[PDB]
Amino acid sequence: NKKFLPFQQFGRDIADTTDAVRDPQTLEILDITPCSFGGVSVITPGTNTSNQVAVLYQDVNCTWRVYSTGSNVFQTRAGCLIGAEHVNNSYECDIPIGAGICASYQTSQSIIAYTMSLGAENSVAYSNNSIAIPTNFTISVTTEILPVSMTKTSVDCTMYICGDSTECSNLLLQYGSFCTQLNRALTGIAVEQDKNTQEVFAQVKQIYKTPPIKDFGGFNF
Amino acid sequence: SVAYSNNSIAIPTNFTISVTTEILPVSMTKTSVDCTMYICGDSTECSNLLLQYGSFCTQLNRALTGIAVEQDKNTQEVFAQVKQIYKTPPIKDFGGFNFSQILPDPSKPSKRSPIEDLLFNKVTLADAGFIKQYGDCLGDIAARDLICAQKFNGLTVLPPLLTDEMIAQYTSALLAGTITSGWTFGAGPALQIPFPMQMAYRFNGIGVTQNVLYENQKLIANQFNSAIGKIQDSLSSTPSALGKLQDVVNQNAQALNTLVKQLSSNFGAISSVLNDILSRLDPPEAEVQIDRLITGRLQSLQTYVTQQLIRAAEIRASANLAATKMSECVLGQSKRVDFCGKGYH
Amino acid sequence: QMAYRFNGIGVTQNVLYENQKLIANQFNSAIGKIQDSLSSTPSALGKLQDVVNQNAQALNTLVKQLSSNFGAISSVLNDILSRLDPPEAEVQIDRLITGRLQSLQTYVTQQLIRAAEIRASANLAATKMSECVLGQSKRVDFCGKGYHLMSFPQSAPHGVVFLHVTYVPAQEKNFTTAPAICHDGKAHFPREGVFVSNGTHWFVTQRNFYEPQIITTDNTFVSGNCDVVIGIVNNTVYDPLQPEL
Ligand SMILES: *[C@@H]1O[C@H](CO)[C@@H](O[C@@H]2O[C@H](CO)[C@@H](O)[C@H](O)[C@H]2NC(C)=O)[C@H](O)[C@H]1NC(C)=O
Ligand SMILES: *[C@@H]1O[C@H](CO)[C@@H](O[C@@H]2O[C@H](CO)[C@@H](O)[C@H](O)[C@H]2NC(C)=O)[C@H](O)[C@H]1NC(C)=O
Ligand SMILES: *[C@@H]1O[C@H](CO)[C@@H](O[C@@H]2O[C@H](CO)[C@@H](O)[C@H](O)[C@H]2NC(C)=O)[C@H](O)[C@H]1NC(C)=O
Ligand SMILES: *[C@@H]1O[C@H](CO)[C@@H](O[C@@H]2O[C@H](CO)[C@@H](O)[C@H](O)[C@H]2NC(C)=O)[C@H](O)[C@H]1NC(C)=O
Ligand SMILES: *[C@@H]1O[C@H](CO)[C@@H](O[C@@H]2O[C@H](CO)[C@@H](O)[C@H](O)[C@H]2NC(C)=O)[C@H](O)[C@H]1NC(C)=O
Ligand SMILES: *[C@@H]1O[C@H](CO)[C@@H](O)[C@H](O)[C@H]1NC(C)=O
Ligand SMILES: *[C@@H]1O[C@H](CO)[C@@H](O)[C@H](O)[C@H]1NC(C)=O
Ligand SMILES: *[C@@H]1O[C@H](CO)[C@@H](O)[C@H](O)[C@H]1NC(C)=O
Repeated sequence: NKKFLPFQQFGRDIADTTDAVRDPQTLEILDITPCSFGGVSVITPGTNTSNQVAVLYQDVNCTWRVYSTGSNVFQTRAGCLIGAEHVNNSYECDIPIGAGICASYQTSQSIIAYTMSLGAENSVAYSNNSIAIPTNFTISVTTEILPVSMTKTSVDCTMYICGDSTECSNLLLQYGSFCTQLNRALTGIAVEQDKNTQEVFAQVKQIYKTPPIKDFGGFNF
Repeated sequence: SVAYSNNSIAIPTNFTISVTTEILPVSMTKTSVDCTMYICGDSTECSNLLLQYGSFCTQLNRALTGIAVEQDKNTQEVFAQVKQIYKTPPIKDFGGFNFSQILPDPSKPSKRSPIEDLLFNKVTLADAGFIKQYGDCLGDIAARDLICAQKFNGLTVLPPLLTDEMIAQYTSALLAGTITSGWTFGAGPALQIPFPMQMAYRFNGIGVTQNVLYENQKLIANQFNSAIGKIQDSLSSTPSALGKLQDVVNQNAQALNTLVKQLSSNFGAISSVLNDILSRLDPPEAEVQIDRLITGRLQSLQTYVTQQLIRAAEIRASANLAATKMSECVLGQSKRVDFCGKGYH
Repeated sequence: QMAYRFNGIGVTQNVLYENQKLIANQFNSAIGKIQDSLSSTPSALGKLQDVVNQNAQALNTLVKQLSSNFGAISSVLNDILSRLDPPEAEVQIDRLITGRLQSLQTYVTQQLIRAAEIRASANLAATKMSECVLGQSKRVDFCGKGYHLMSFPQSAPHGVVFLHVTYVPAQEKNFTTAPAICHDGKAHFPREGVFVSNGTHWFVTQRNFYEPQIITTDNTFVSGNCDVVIGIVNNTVYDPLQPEL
């Protein structure tokens, strides 16, 4: 629908690519559009488990620009899923697809697709004069795992870039400060790792020793 | 100026029940990048030259995949704290306290609360969905759609794992659990208690005897209801209330559009157009110019991924703060000053 | 000490002293199950393993990126220097130098971002050490699921493991409750607990463990008359002084 001025032959977009052209024989304006379009994801279990896959076409509404069509075609809000059988049950999420849809390899085995379950349904018996009070208790022990430090690294720039080459080293002498800056950043990281470990573990400065008699009223450590 | 004296004390004779809002970003948009489409779009010569670089987009896509997984992890950590979808009772008699502006509305298909409906209307996303077909980008060339330009240059937006309906379900479960059981469902089984008795427990928590609550129950319920209504009025009136969430959306859109606009950079080559270079030059000088363009566009992608990583670190800090606030202000009563609003929580 | 922590989570210490053997057995059994759980699952130490794997992958990616030509005729310094004189060679060497310097800069930038994330994790771990190991925390879910009693640290490669010991209520029972009790034209409120009824008789118990007691004047306090409290229930409040007279 573009109307070119008579001195114009090509049209360009914001990315400076030619998206419109005037045909030189019949002086009509033609839009130019790239052929390739649309995100593609592949869904697999382990290759040690099976070689079956499911392919998600993120910009295809199957209700085609697909590689192949199988017996199982399921349309999600994350795209058109091909190769997975849709079931009506809700499970926990195994392989996340997106928009509330997950995938799994279940039982004569195939890839299934389902809506993820958020949890078990519950209803509290609320009343304006009723209370629930526990009669017992459970002593529970749970684990929490937190990273504290990572590995400290150092880099020889001349060894990495110009390994045992004098001509390369002499040409690399024109940069210098960039490698000093990289090693400054890595040295800061390396000092920070030991600081992290000290701040987590060296809180108390008295090395307390446990008593030799381990009678703690029945509690055992 | 405080009227200090060595034998004078000031003691309040009344109180106001105040409700205030705190808005925290939790997740940002998940993106994926095709290097071959962005740098060498439908050019086989450029693709064969980009094979010599190769692993840098594997590194970039590893970083972007880590960000995209972290966004769903952030949303799960904030909202899926309890794996028990509690339901509100059908009889909404809570001693005069009314939660209709925060409880789900069954007359809507989204099953959102009125306040949540106002918030979802007041944050404008950059897309009405996540499926933009090739046909409607081909048939709407004259509109010059920014999403169509991004997707033709290999930039796609991945949908979140949890939909807004599932997030509203988690929020409704947390609200129902709080209203019916106090802080007990965040520590074990949900133990029911009448809501005035629960409010008396909170009053004892902030150091006020519970007879104050029981003797001013109607006034306290009226103050709570009025403050909840004023929250709706203030959010619907102020246009810059959801500025943090809108800034997250705008920053992601601006970064993708900057990536699209940077394809016009010559980077020291004779042209920024691969087809214009390949139409005029033989493969040697074409290789020189295309290598310049490849280095420049790879630098643009690396800059985008680095800034996305820094923004994702900031968003992860905000999501950790939101998860901590959910645990310590929704699932319990907090003694920490100003952690859960101004005043005694 | 564990009775002090029970007092911290709002349970009277006689509950602990009367169930000490059961509490010690439950604690020993849970600590014993921790070892079995960690040995049974293989993805327990996934965070520490991902830290190690990410650092190894970054170094190996740096090693593999030396095969990139970066627009030069070869990625091999010796192959360039064997075929070309120094002026023609210097262009290719400069291309390789720019590309490899970019690779090192990318590695250092990603290491800085990862170090910021690890620093946030270590600050959280130090806070958890101070607030869960060196004290008893009132913050919900900061030191495990349930009402926090105490925590124990354990050293791990590139990290720390906390064993949070919590109190989880169990075996709840329905009761009829009331906000206040009217005895002599006065409203009576519980000092520390909650009024409950088993169907016929009214008691007062602590809120986190069922221990019913006779509603006395020592158990309650008086505020006002019986006309303002919604849901006040008629029952007798036993004064212990008057039987002694
Ligand atoms: C895929 O295409 C179908 C068919 O056009 C879309 O379904 C329509 O959706 C609109 C909007 O909700 C409804 O008004 C129509 O009644 C629907 N038609 C049918 C036949 O179902 C569907 O929404 C598209 N999917 C996506 C993700 O956009
Ligand atoms: C409170 O719970 C504990 C453990 O959950 C109960 O102790 C168990 O009691 C049964 C029946 O007497 C025994 O077979 C188990 O061996 C006991 N387990 C332990 C670890 O001691 C206890 O009976 C419960 N008490 C009440 C009043 O319900
Ligand atoms: C404590 O404050 C409340 C609210 O500010 C007061 O309630 C108001 O009282 C006036 C005068 O009787 C009424 O006109 C208003 O309608 C009341 N507001 C509400 C929300 O009920 C209350 O009187 C104050 N009490 C004391 C002892 O000062
Ligand atoms: C509620 O509790 C009261 C007091 O514990 C119970 O009354 C006692 O019941 C036992 C067994 O029937 C008798 O031996 C006592 O003499 C009763 N004491 C009094 C003061 O009456 C009562 O049975 C309980 N009711 C229910 C339904 O459990
Ligand atoms: C609680 O006890 C009081 C006192 O016995 C009851 O008040 C009596 O109510 C009746 C009926 O209205 C009157 O005829 C009496 O004169 C009242 N007596 C006094 C001293 O006020 C009250 O009704 C009882 N409440 C319940 C719920 O049983
Ligand atoms: C070019 O020639 C064709 C016939 O081959 C004719 O139809 C067309 O109009 C011509 N275009 C001009 C003269 O611009
Ligand atoms: C309390 O009563 C309700 C019914 O009103 C019931 O659903 C619930 O299981 C009861 N709680 C118990 C027995 O702990
Ligand atoms: C509880 O609800 C019942 C049923 O409507 C009512 O008769 C009673 O007065 C209510 N009690 C309180 C304290 O609200």
